[PDB]
Amino acid sequence: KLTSKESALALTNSAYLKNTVFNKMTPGWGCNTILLLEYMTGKATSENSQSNYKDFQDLLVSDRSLYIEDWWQDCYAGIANCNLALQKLGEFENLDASLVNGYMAEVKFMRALYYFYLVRIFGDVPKITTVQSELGELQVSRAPVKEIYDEIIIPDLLEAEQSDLAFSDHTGRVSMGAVKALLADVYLTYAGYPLQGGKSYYAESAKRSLEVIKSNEYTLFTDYESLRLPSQNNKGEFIYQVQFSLNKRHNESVRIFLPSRSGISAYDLEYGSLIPTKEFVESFEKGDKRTEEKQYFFTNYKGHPSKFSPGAAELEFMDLNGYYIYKFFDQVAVDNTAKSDLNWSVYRYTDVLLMYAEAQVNADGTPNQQSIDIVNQIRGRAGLAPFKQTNASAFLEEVWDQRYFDLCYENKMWFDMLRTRKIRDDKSGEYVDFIGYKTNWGKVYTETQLLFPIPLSERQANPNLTQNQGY
Ligand SMILES: [Cl-]
Repeated sequence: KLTSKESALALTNSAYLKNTVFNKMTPGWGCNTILLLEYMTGKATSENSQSNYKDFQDLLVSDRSLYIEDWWQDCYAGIANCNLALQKLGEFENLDASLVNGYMAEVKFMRALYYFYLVRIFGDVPKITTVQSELGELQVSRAPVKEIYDEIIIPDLLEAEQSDLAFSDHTGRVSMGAVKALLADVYLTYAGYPLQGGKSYYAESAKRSLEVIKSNEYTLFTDYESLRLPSQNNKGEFIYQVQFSLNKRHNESVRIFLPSRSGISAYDLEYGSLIPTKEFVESFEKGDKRTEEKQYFFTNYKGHPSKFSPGAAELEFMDLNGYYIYKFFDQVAVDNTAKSDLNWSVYRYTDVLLMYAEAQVNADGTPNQQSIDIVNQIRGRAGLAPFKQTNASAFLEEVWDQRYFDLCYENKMWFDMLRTRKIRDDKSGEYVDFIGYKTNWGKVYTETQLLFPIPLSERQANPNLTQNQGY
């Protein structure tokens, strides 16, 4: 005795459940799915021995490494939710078609989203759009990346794009802005590596990001504190986010960035699992607002009163003796409650603007005024003078620069590195080839590091899954 709308809404909502994969705690101390996408950039380390940063630092990542199981299983659980949701939504006859059309658009968006993470992380993956009971053989095989894009990701998004979905939503639901942001990213990536689909894919990308700009439904934040203010959840720049709230899931990842066993917080322990490198921090332009104390980074704080005896010096001031990420410092959570209700972004407007500039310059071979203005707005917020253009290549590298500098530690950089096969060198500021890059610790990237391994557990369950080269 659910009404038709309640039943349809529940099916639609089931598609959101495995959004936990984009930021959730995993087995280990201070282990979280977000670490997989930060540990290979060479711009983060760990003070936490249990995070398995070592495998990543040593270039000894294997089918037994952390995170990869969580990413595979939860993305595929999400996809199973979506496939069943879409089958059942199609069987509603009496309920308003417009309402059902919207709901199915949300689910198709989600299926595309899960698969887009899967293909970027693991490469070829099983191509599953049917409910499990209607599959012919459950020992599936990995299908080519190109097929996942052409048969699942792109058609899902193109159909969602032609639906009745609202353009924006401030409560956390999928919106047309989310569809356009994802589809911009899909086409931009399709044009890059591995697929190298053709320049027209840059133009298809630029169309979508431009639609988001022209909508006037999103605005740039004027400062950086908004990225760590719970009151800004689902508003301002934010297009799609993982939802954290006091009455649902708390954002435990806040503790990941805090200096290990330091006592600066209300949490029982700070993890210190994601620490920026000194070399990355020192690579920002001189006078950048982002490197000012307690903008993106911090170097001192005070000991929390629950952690030190009254009159301890630590209560007045503590030098942390290094750079730490302050970008996500939910101050109420850290100082008082130990229950962060700060959302984690999947897409925000700054990313979409830089995706427009990148696609546009790649399609047209020369920046237009909109792209020039985007780079200067992002630079202006950082207290930097406007960018003096010299050529299309220098402009593309400046867009890349602002992606590194503005979007750092937001799970974007690793994906940028894979689609360009370029890594920004901290010392010289030059974009060097991924294959041949030497890290701070003497290790050299090869073709192997372009993908993560298929988890050993999945391969032992299903020996029809091949493995990525080198693993
Ligand atoms: Cl089933």
